[PDB]
Amino acid sequence: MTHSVSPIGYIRSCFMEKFAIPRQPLLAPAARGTLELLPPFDQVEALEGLEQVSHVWLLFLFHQALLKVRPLGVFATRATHRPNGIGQSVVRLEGFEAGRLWLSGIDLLDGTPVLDIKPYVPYADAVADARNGIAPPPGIAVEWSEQARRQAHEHGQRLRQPVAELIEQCLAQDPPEPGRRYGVRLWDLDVHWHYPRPDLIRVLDVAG
Amino acid sequence: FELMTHSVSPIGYIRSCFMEKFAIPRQPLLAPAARGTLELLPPFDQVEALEGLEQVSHVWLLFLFHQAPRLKLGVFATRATHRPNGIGQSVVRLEGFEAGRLWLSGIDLLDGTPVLDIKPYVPYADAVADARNGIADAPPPGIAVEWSEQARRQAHEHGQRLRQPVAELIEQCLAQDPRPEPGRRYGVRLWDLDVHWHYPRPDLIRVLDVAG
Ligand SMILES: Nc1ncnc2c1ncn2[C@@H]1O[C@H](CSCC[C@H](N)C(=O)O)[C@@H](O)[C@H]1O
Ligand SMILES: Nc1ncnc2c1ncn2[C@@H]1O[C@H](CSCC[C@H](N)C(=O)O)[C@@H](O)[C@H]1O
Repeated sequence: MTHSVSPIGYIRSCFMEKFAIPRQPLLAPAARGTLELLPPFDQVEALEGLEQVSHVWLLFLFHQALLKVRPLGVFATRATHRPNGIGQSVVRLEGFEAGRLWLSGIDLLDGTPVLDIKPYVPYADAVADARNGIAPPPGIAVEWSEQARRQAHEHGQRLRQPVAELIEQCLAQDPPEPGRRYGVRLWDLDVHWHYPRPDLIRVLDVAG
Repeated sequence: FELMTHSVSPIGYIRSCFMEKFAIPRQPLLAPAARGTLELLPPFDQVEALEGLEQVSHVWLLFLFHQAPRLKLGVFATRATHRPNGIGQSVVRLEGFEAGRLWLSGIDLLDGTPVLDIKPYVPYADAVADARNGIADAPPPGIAVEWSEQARRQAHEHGQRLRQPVAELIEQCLAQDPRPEPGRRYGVRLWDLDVHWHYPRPDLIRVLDVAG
């Protein structure tokens, strides 16, 4: 049996690469994006009622995932290389209009094709008795060079995004060598940082 | 300007107590007797693909609504079964597994459901404590259930024959109130059984008969 699916829309995302995408995205509220809905579902009628829903599940295609074991069985993990290649994420819904959802705390790559939107239903989706021994790091302290703080603010005004907060929230989640400069792309920016101490990240510069 | 298309195929099929949509409990995880298996098709029937699930109590299943608009109120504000791309998402309790079989508890899946994916439930990522949903179906309040001596005898006899908790499943689905009328007869199919009941009072279900 084969079943054909097609995207209802595509993600526009802060994240351009898989590296600094936080392992706990709901602790990164500055990780924002939009879901641009495709012409059939771009009518506000398809969204009515979501004004009373804070979080939504997105089923999507791992389009940048280019598999039965993972060095752990594939079905015991959330690996991106898996049969049928469908991902599942719960993100916070900040608002919506005809043909667009505003999202926060996302873990989705830019351009991600979305297959479905489901409202998060707490009594059904939040399993209090759930345990998982296979499944997080506490988080590293983040410090700013004075130059980078000014640059994050300027680009935050230009992009109308919480750039400084996003940089801090992704670096704090431990995306190892002293002296070496590291980098990541966020929106249209290149962010550089280093490890002055093994337990401290310092943001060097924000360019774009 | 052309629509992207992606082909998916089942990794396996669900074998389920439930044969019809009626009386499937609204809160399936409070119905541990709602049991079923996922029969995995090759090459996904190898024990290697399951290693580690011994440490995971609950799993997500992505599946096809194989038993078949935007108005439903909006389709994306609901968990309706008729939806674009026709993919369902349920979290079930994982009781155990072997090569090519998962034992599931608290399912809400129809028999024969084609499953597309298995994901481990990850509490820090999947359990949103601050989540709110006003448009959701409120969890069922609960109705009282009483048994005819005949129906309880048959339910336990069929429970031994089927080697399933038939009586427990009956009680757990009826206690969540499938939904009036007083002289009308209602039923639900469980495995190969037909269970019959009625409402002697508006707040009381009486199980009448179990046939099969
Ligand atoms: N469109 C995409 N294609 C491939 N990988 C993606 C992707 N979008 C996000 N990812 C990856 O998904 C990784 C975390 S897991 C995200 C998938 C989903 N949360 C699930 O549990 O199924 C992210 O860190 C990122 O590396
Ligand atoms: N295989 C199937 N095909 C069509 N409907 C199904 C089905 N399996 C279960 N259902 C229906 O799905 C209802 C549960 S709600 C929808 C399924 C899933 N929990 C989700 O949230 O996406 C069941 O009570 C039954 O009415």
